[PDB]
Amino acid sequence: DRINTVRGPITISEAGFTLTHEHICGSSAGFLRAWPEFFGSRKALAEKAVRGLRRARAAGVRTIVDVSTFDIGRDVSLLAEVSRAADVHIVAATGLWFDPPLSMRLRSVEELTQFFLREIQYGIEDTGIRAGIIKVATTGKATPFQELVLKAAARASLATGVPVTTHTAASQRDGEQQAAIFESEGLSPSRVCIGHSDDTDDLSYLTALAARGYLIGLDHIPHSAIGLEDNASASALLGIRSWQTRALLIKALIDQGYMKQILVSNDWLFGFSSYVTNIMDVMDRVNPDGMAFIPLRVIPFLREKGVPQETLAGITVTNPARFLSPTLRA
Amino acid sequence: DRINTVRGPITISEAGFTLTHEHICGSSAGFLRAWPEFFGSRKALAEKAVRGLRRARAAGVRTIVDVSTFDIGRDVSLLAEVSRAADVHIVAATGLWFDPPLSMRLRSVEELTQFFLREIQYGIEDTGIRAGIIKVATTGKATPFQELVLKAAARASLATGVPVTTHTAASQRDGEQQAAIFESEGLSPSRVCIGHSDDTDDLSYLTALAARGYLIGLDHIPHSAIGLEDNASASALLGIRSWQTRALLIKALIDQGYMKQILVSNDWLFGFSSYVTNIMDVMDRVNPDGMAFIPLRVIPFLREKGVPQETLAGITVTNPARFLSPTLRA
Ligand SMILES: CCOP(=O)(O)OCC
Ligand SMILES: [Co+2]
Ligand SMILES: [Co+2]
Ligand SMILES: [Co+2]
Ligand SMILES: [Co+2]
Repeated sequence: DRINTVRGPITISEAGFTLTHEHICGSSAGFLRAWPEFFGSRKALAEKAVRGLRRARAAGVRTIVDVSTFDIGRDVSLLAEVSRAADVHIVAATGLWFDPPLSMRLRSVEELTQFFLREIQYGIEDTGIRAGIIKVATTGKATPFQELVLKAAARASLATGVPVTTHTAASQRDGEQQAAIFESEGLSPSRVCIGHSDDTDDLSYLTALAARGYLIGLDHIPHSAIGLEDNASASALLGIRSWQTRALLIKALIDQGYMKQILVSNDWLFGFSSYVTNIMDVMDRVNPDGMAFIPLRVIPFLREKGVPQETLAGITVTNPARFLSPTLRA
Repeated sequence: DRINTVRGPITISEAGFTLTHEHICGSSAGFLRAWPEFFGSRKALAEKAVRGLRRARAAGVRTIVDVSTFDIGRDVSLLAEVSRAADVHIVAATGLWFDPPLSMRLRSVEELTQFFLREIQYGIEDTGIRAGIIKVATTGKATPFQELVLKAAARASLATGVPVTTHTAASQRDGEQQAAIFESEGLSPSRVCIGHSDDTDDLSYLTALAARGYLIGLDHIPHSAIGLEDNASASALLGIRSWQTRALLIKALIDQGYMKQILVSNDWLFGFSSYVTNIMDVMDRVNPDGMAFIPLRVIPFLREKGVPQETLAGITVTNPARFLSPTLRA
């Protein structure tokens, strides 16, 4: 009946319009505190995030789920600061992405389970802020270590009711193996969002996962290098499919009958240090609306394509609350 | 020039008997703060380190150089805390070891130079604690990223007079390529310690570097898996060359006239999370003396082998002060 945020528990009603895959800052463990000048300053970064979150809020957003893990350099104290300043709820994450350091990579499934449970049940670092989601990642067939991460994630989720959300390379159809591993632990698909799923045009891959009860994370909508195709790093990260093509997968799934399984987001950030130095600026050039891109551009676009506003509210308000509210079987 | 410690700059007169390659805790960036329980608790880790440092102090040690980098999960606040409690000087390090996260590995040589310079000239994180040494690493032929790090280290050293110290795969003679890259940047060898050099039996290789002006880091002396050879993880880490064999390399270098080029250490730690879970316990079982192993075991061993106390004081006191005191040519 409550969802953990960086400012404490909130009710389902309070969550309102929720972006389910976002980042305050995409970085690495310890990096923001060691090298804040990378971002101009910590103060500059915070101010940029507050401005963006306020614009998102003005456009209707009430909550974001920051899926930054330990190895994305999640700094929950920065999350609490910007959540307060912008008056937008922020759900923090545990789990591991695809940059774990040796102190993580050398750990067993039982140890990883203890760590994910600590961040959910006890708190992150010494902040007392508890995670409300578990983030995991594969990029192709899981490595032995990623299998342990996925199993530990399933176990943390089975012990707490907190859902799991994933990074995929969708072109690799990663969600199928992720699903196999999750189900081998007995995790309910209702507690799992297969992320970056808008990276594929293969609808049957998505419908087949949806038919099994998985949530489908269409969270990369504004990610496009259209207009800057000769920028190799940007093209590699963002792809060359338009935002409109990605958004139309939302309508496709609705039409098939899976509106209840759909989660949408921007996968935006306000700082970004794990890639080429100025990738944040290039991204801002692509999508000046930032996290307001979903409410400001995607929802009117889908309404124009005939999707009722009520279906869109179901997707952006009802689905996220059902997903996040702790349970073993939603 | 004054030597930066975690309690502020000290004079050469103050350094005393110095261990030039040690760790309070070998971990990963952000790890200690995210998962202190891995070490029992932060409090427990600190207590263990204070006990250890006090044992070292009682055996004659006055200063250690903690060569833990950002990616070894260096926590200078912990270093400051135990330095004060044990009244042993601690010199902190900048540079990068073998586990840089993406936010570091994506960086240019100029960017890395700026980061190393920040940690030397400005301070580490927001603590104001300034590094007194730069740590780098190769394991065999340098990776392209490692080439950048060594060049950036050379440049930071050339701007500050703070010396560079290295990890090597000694049996592969990594020191020769490191030397080549350092000299291609114009770095004086008198500002460079080639570490883990007691890992090799090749005295030709060691004396050729020493004659060129390099410091030779015989810093692994108590590292040995003798008595636990069937422990694959410990054997891989510690090797099976005896401590006596390593120590006799000190005498060998002395006997060939290179006493001024020698720096000796334990490469000990009070915490260890980047390997198998209980490796610290296994290590403590190998060497209950911890950082006191050099003064209590090695010095008397060498005395018995005929090395005069005065040569040993030159190695353990005179050499480290000359190495550490900032200069572009020692
Ligand atoms: C953090 C440990 O670093 P190392 O000295 O390379 O290995 C120590 C056993
Ligand atoms: Co991702
Ligand atoms: Co993301
Ligand atoms: Co080393
Ligand atoms: Co070391």
